[PDB]
Amino acid sequence: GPSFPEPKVVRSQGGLLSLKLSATPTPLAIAGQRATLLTYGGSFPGPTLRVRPRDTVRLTLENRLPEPTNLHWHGLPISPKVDDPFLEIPPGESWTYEFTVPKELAGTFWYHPHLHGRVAPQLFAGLLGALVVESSLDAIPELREAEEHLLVLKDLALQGGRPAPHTPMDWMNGKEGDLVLVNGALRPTLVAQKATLRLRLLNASNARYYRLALQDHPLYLIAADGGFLEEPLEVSELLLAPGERAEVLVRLRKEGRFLLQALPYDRGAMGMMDMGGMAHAMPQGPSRPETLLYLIAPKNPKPLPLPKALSPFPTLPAPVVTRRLVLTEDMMAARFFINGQVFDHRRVDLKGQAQTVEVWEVENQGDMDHPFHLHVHPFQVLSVGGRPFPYRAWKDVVNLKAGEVARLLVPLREKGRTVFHCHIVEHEDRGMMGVLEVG
Ligand SMILES: [Cu+2]
Ligand SMILES: [Cu+2]
Ligand SMILES: [Cu+2]
Ligand code: NA
Repeated sequence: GPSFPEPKVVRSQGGLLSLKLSATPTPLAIAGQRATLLTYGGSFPGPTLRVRPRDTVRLTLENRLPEPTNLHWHGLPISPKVDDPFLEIPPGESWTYEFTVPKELAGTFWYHPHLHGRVAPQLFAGLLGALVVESSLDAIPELREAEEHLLVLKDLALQGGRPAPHTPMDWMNGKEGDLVLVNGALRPTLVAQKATLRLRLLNASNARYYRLALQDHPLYLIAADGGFLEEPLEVSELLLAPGERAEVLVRLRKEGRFLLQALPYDRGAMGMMDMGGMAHAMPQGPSRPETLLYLIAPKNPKPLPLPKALSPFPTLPAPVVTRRLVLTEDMMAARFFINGQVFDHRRVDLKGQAQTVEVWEVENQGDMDHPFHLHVHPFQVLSVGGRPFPYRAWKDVVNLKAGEVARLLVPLREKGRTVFHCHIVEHEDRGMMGVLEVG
């Protein structure tokens, strides 16, 4: 096959993407070993769905797992009556998701299970895939002529040819695996044919963070989770928390091999130690550095000029309310709270009004990083930890280090009941989720 593995793409046809996926245990070859994973479409990752604004999506999910499941269309601003976090598809049953892609939308999104209490093992076992919304901006020459690749970053651990089970410490920290894969492959080689690469990046891991850096090169950020920036932003490294997406341009500077690495990063994961009295909790400290892939630059590379503008960010109405959400932890219980409460699917936590703008102040009073996600309503990050954000773009996940406050601008779009939660999905399963009702 091609030196660089990427998931199969399914494209809409005549404005319609109509597909039947099955969620099923699947024998496959992965990282040089035979394993049984849970997959959509028979592959890991699942197929990449590629659509345009205003296309109709008709996706019938058949559940061939021994447990109930459902789909979350992560990042898409569609109705919570379609992207329904309370829906359960029993084993052997099917459900069809049908929606129109919003007109003012572009970027990389993804789909994965969202059935409260079962997300972490189902996501860890391989149930995820990407969705790309192609834009008219892809036709400007500085992007059209770049070589485009999707990179799904997902780690895994195998025990007896199956995904390793969760331990108690996994429920507290979030499970990380020792196989750190790109598109399901272990350290693939990307042989570039053009000097400018456009890389869509997706962190589909349960809990692992990727502090991304390409040897000898900066990255040019052009899209965040849910849309383009206003103009490219040069960065020396890019931290991708669970659930986050980015699109970056790489401008290859000379011939050679360059490693794309996940540099050491300390997210506050905890271990246990016994030195006399105790046992007591002790920080795991920073992650070990990982090589994600090998990037081979072509001969005599002469990258294109960067685009000078991308997409103007909309002028939002003045906000009508300020909310304050506080995140806290009980690590030894592996219990996680928002404003002192655990999730309850019958309780509405916040009531807002559609087509108004709200300011959400989300405060991490724990010691771990927590990546906060809101369904249905993408947001603009104004500041995090008191530092103003360096760009304007739609996001739907924002990472908060211990102690930090993020200030968001949240336009409320579709009416209905939806959720917000930590995207360390073990923490959501263990209660760090609440209910927003928009009317
Ligand atoms: Cu998600
Ligand atoms: Cu969390
Ligand atoms: Cu969710
Ligand atoms: Na299948």
